[PDB]
Amino acid sequence: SHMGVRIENNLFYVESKNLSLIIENRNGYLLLKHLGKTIKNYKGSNSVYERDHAFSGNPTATNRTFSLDTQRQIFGQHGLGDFRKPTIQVQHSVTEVTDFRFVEAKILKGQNGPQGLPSPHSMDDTETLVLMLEDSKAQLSLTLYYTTFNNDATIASYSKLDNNSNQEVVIHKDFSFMADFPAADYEIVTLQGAYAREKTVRRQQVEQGIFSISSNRGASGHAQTPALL
Amino acid sequence: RNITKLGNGLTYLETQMQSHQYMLGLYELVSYLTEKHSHILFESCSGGGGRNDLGMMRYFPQVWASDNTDAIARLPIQYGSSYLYPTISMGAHVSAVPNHQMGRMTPLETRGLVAMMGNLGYELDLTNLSDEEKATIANQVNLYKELRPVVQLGQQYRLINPDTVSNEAAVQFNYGNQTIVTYVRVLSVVETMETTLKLKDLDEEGLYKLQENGEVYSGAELMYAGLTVILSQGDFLSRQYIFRKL
Amino acid sequence: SHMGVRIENNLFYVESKNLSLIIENRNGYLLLKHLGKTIKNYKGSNSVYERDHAFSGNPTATNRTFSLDTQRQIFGQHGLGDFRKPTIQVQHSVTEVTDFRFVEAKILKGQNGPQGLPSPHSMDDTETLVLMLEDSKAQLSLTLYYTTFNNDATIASYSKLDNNSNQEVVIHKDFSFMADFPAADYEIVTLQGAYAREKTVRRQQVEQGIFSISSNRGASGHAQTPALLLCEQGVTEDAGNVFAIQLMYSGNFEAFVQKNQLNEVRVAIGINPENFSWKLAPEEYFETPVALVTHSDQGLTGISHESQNFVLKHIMLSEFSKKERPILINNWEATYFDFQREKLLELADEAKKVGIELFVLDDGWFGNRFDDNRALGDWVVNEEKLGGSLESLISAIHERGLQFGLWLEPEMISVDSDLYRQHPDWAIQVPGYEHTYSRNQLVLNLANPQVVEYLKSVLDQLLFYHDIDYIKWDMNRNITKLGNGLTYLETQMQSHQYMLGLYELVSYLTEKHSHILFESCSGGGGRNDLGMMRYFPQVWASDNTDAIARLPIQYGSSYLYPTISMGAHVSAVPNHQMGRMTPLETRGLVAMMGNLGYELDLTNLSDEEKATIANQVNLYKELRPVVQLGQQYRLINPDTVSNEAAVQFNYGNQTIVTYVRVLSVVETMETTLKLKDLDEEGLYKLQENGEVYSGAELMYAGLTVILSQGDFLSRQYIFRKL
Amino acid sequence: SHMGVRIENNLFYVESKNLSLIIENRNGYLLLKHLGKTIKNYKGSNSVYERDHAFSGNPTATNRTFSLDTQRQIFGQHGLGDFRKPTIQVQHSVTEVTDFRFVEAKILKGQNGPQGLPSPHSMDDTETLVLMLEDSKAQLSLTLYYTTFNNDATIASYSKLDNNSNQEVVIHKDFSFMADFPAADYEIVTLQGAYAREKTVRRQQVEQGIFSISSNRGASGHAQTPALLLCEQGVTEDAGNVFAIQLMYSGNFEAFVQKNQLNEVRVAIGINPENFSWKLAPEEYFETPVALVTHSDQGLTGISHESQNFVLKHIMLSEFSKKERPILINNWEATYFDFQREKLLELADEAKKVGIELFVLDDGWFGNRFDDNRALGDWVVNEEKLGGSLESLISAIHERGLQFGLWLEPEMISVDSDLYRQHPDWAIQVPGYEHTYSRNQLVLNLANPQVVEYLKSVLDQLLFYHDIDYIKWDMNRNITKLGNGLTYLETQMQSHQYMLGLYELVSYLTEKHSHILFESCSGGGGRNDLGMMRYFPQVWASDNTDAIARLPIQYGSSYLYPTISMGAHVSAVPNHQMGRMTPLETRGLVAMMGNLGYELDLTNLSDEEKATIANQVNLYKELRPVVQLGQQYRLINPDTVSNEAAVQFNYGNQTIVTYVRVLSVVETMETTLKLKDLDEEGLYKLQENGEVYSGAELMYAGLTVILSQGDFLSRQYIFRKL
Repeated sequence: SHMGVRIENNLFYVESKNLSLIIENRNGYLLLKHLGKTIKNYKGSNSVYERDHAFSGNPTATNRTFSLDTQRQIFGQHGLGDFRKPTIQVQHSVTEVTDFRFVEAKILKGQNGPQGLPSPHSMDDTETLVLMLEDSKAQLSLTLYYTTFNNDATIASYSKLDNNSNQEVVIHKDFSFMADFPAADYEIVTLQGAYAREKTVRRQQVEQGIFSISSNRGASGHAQTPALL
Repeated sequence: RNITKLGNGLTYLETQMQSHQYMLGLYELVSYLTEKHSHILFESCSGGGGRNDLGMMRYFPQVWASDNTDAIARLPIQYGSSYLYPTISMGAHVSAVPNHQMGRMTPLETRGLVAMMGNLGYELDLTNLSDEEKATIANQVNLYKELRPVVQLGQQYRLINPDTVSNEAAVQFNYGNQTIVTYVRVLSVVETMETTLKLKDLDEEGLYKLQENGEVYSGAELMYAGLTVILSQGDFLSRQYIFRKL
Repeated sequence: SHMGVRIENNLFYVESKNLSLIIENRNGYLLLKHLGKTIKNYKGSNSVYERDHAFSGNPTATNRTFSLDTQRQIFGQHGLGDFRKPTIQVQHSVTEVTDFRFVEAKILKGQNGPQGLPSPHSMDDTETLVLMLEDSKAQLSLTLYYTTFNNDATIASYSKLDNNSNQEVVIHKDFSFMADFPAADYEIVTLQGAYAREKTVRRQQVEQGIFSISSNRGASGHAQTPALLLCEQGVTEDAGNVFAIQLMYSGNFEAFVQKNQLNEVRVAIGINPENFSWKLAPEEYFETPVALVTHSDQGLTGISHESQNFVLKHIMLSEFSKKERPILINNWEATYFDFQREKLLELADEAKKVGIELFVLDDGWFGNRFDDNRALGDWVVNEEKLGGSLESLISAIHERGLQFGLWLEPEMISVDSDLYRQHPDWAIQVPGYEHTYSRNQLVLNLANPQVVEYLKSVLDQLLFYHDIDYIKWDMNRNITKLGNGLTYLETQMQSHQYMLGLYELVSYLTEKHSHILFESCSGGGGRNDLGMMRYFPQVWASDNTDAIARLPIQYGSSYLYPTISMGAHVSAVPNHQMGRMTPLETRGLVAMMGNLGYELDLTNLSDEEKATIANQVNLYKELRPVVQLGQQYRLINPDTVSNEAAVQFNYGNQTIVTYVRVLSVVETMETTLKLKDLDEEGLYKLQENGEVYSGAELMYAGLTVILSQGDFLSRQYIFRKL
Repeated sequence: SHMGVRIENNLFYVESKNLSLIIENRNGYLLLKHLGKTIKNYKGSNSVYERDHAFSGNPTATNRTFSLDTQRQIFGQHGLGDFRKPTIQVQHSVTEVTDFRFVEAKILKGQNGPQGLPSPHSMDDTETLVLMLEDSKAQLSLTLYYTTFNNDATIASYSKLDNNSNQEVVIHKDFSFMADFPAADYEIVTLQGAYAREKTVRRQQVEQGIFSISSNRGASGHAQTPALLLCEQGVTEDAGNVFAIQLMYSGNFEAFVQKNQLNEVRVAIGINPENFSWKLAPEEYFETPVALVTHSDQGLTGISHESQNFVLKHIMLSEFSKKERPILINNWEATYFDFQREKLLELADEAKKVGIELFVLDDGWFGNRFDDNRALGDWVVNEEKLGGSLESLISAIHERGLQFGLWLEPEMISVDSDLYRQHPDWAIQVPGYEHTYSRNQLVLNLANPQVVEYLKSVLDQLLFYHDIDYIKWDMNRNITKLGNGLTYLETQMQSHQYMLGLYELVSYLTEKHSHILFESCSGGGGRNDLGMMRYFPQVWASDNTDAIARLPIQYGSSYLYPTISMGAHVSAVPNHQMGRMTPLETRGLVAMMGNLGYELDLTNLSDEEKATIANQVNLYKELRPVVQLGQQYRLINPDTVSNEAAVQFNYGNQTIVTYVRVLSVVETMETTLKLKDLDEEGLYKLQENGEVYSGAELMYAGLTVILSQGDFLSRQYIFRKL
């Protein structure tokens, strides 16, 4: 099977036509190893080199070289030492610290998507990687889905958050996709503009700090398109 | 319009959910209706392109790309509107002059050619047109009936981008044995050598017959040497090259 | 009154030296009419033209041309039709829609600021515009303050939010300053970087969308400074308009620039929304940190001067802002944790021989601190290690002619400490989660009033019972695992309450001991902001003490802050961070562009190197007034691409210029280096060659800069005006 | 004496207002020590450091550190070790190696310049440095002249080469000015473009290698102007150092910038080496055209002002340089060749009704000139076509209240002409080659003294026998087929001798008839240079009379030259060059940023359009002093990318601003347009709304610029200072 989903030891391969996402399970932490052109029998030539980075904190007292501040990931939390913008953030009890750990992976075939939201069709020749994460103390489940397409260089993603606790919890952030890319020179292309000037193509250099486009208008809007290249 | 004054929840938390719940409500409504009436073509709109995204395009196979129907103002808009989305989605209409948004006169030929890089319609009072202009519209409609498969079903190649600084736009479509190229120039120029416009993704050995002059060019010539693009003096002029692969 | 506050019909004029903010009251809505150079009898040549803009909504049904989406404002709300990023957002009842309307203005004279947060001093010649806004339905008051300065092109701002309702309300966003600027081409300059690369100067074009810098680390951080300069296109060192917005705050901040659908530009700075919510019970209020807006039309040098001057006169403590700082030795890189009494006194001996003035005892003197894995929180003198009482060590040092200095890290607690053993709940933590460690230590919850009380007591004891002349106040990790509140809301307040606790602690201690020089630190420049510089007249600018790596760091570290603040130390080679050999001459000259100290084992130096150090110390004693008290002019900037750095200082009859070249070059014509801000007719005598040059020659022709072959060479030109 | 020439030991000081050239004599070699702002008691802070540079050779065997490859100079030779482009090169005997050594300096006061070439006037308060150089072996003298101006930051230069030997020698290169500038980052600005696109402003980085602009067309040309601005990196309209080098010459020129192996930069301007050689028999001499070096430290506006001022005071004829120019009508675009007496007088009638002051009869009145295929050379009045004598037409026009103007093209000859029939050898041609035609006409050989004598005679006759108030002097092709010499060398001299012939002719005629306004022309701006502007106080800036196409053209055409020079005419729509409709308002406002005339058939206008023209003429009569006599400030530049143009003029109590927008925009915030160089405290009353704005408001806040929907809209703001 040139395309679909594969689980090989601690590596998950999500393989669309000419596009792979390779994820490593590292003791419950999910690392983005590669996103790009197809690689089989991936060894880790481009692994993050684990160094002590100043002010990049650690899950254990005695290992200073492992930090979620410096590992490349597929979802982002706040309060565990990673200080990059988070993509999942849930209030429960007196905190909005979660610590979702990978517990189990499954593979689906065919039609799959969130209920009540628009999602891909013609999914007969797709497979979906199901990555099941839990925060045992908060009694929450986060499930990540990645879907291959056999006829396009696209992968689709979404998540499900389950409350398995005895109390109300509140989601504050829940993005649909995140990727950490290696330090290199990049440009971004977006479609912005205005009423009577829609989808103006903008290109710029990536700079230190944060660039964003967003809508708070309750529709995507004339001035920004949900896209980033 | 956009959403203001969020406060319909029984609690603050319910208000904070209101905006996403609005969306779920829309999607329930439109998935229900497009499903129960799948034979109807639904075109999405929001003061033109106010909500032109892949959420809506799951249900609405076409969108009104912009209320700006100016042939020239449309160039950067169509550039963007088809950047990630297929041309078939991209509503584009020939409208009256002076244009209502821009205050500008444009050749009916150019309004025609620009709208035909999209999903063609008309938005003007046909009853107030001269006999000539009516005849022009009928010819445009005859042309597009021919061009429609190439434009709506074919592969789009941007050749010159109408960006902030460019004085030009050119887009090519390939579809089996058919290749079309539209060229628009915004401002008139003088003592400036003609543009050379090279086509993309042809067979080098292919023989391409240009309709206007009957000449047969190999794909290699069209791709590697290109077309000397010729125009009279004037603003907002356009032309189209149509090729049949023999 | 050329300067101060004026209220003329529906216009408010906030008038500092060469900088005005002109606000119009429009039926309860406040419009930003002008921010920039002084205008009297303002008419409105630059008013927003009121048009119907598609999808820009309206307060009334029948007027489509008035929209808070299109008006330029001084504060931003969401839900009233303005869709630009908001700067005030308050949850009350079932909504976080407010609608604050102007009701009344007042003018204050003199001293004024938020309680419990750092704010300007020397305010006798200031006035403050008080703009009182109310949301009558929510029963909330928002009061905006703008303060003039008669001697600087700066305006200061902050706000107070009062809850006058019968229910709890929650603040979600409350920035300290916002301005809507007209559509034009702009660039922004910020100071970013990293640990061992602090305050890297970044310049970029303003683009449609939103750009921001922010900290969510519970300190301002190494990687971003609370500053944002909105510049006219093509600004240079010498020319162009610059507006610097800055925040006197050391916690989580955000600065942003938004270019909206119409090409308009919003800038704001304040407490980061991330990690922040603020509960107000009835009658309670909230005041934001002070923001500053500073203006120059003399380019990037002009904004440097404006910002430095303001800091020197109105932020940095009066007791130190014009006081020459002692040349110190610090044992840290010199011995790490491995020292005892004999070694210290031996170092002190050598320090005295070379004319060093102050001796700083760094990490490792307290509790069980033999490494960096324990003992934080136990501020109990290790008499075994110091070979007796700290009292007797200090006297030993005083007697050898040196002032005495000491390193602390009050905000931190090791798991392996008596403190953590007595009070594990004092650490910032979440119930039922393991700690996140950083340098194998935890952060004390300074939101806990018992933690603040304990630190006051322990440190007051330390400072009262010992003849300490100098404190280095360090802080070596960022805040993780927020969950010490009794409710979620209390946790969300924890980060700002931590800051209030710090400020209460350090304002108390610096006040009760004003004779001691306090130097701030956070793994070097991890918290180098105007919050800290209200209390600590000096900062350890970077742990990177490489002479070459220092160039871009000092460029940034003195960009908006005075040179006097900027700790810089000659260290050993090969350099411990960079792995590099540099000339002792260059380490000398680079550190002397800052506040000079030494951080190397003087006892292990050759007789030559000792002699070199003594000469360097003799040179700096001469240079100190010019460098620390004089005017700084950047001549060549050590940026990403440059192979060079040059900085000039003028001070009365004295002019100095330091030149550094990073990589050796060959078959390359010598640089020509022109000086700035001299008298054309002035006669300047160059020390090295005795030659006398007019200022015009030095400014308009410049110096052919000559160097041998080699990396990292430097030279200094010293001039006396005759 | 703050200004003039000084000789102090081995230093020569050439001191204009705010601009000095300091030259050192070093054992016969002349070194450029400084060019820039005034320095007295120069010591040499910026001297070249003398090093052994590989492959940089030496005049003596034993000193490797002195090389003319590495010294900064004011003239350049080849073969002595300097490998940068040379500016003097003379063949004598078997070599073109010279070695000119300084022997002696003199100082002149007052009037001074090359014979038979255009040069500065009003020279009472000038001094000239005379640097006498000799090559003793070749028996040649080279004399360099540098002239100060007491009222402008400009220096003028030229040279004289004397042959003192017993043999013929040949000049191959002889530029008018050269300067070696120190290695630094530079940009250059030039005026290039094309026919119907004249003087396009180009800016680029200086790069290693050689950049040049040049003409080999026998006129300066549409596509390049004899100008080159060497600018400091990042120069703006308002700030930065600029050096403009310019040439008072209308023939073949070259300007170059060379960045050599060491990063050094040479600039030069002069007669193009291409199409040039100059034979000197014993005792004969050659003098080069005048070059100008002009300096500002106030950016691109500052260099504009410096250049315009100098042109107005020292180049443009005194009789006209401050004289308001008549508003004219020209029949060219209006009727082409197809006119007769009735039509002319009818046009004249209409021109008078709308208040036009001067009537210009264009091409087609002479010999057999019914089209552009014949008759050039036959300057004989076609009385049939003019319905009688030219005398009677002129009186007809004088009587209707209008001045009278006439088009000529003296330098040209048609194959089909009585002239070509009597004298085919007077055309520039090569024996045994067919003509190269251009607009089906040939160029008269003005190197032939019989051609010059004939043109003097024919034109003196024309001007003495007719009451002509204005001449348009056209020139509609470039020079091809050089071969009229009796030897190759005489052919190589033909192009410069043509120019000397032109200058003899036009200086003679403008002098013998100084009351007539002469406007120069060459298919519009084909020869718009400072050579021509010595004799012709006005020029037809471009045949492109499109209001929008004109914007970049007027930007360029007034960049270094005063607005008063810049002919601009309201023409018909659709425009004949561009094929475009433009508002008559915009054609009006654009032409009024220049020297206003009309070029359309007034008899075919509606009553409305006639009324509009009369209002425009009334407006300009008011605006004329401000535009023609006042100070110009560019506010928004019509460059390649801009959608806008704005220019301001100040003149005593009057300030005007014109704004044009090219393409209509939507959902775009209005431009904010700030004025320059007002009194902050000044009160400025805007005519349209009656409102009074302080200068500070207009400069620091600016105008919200409002427009309807549509292309090519314009507006004007008029202010009176109270």
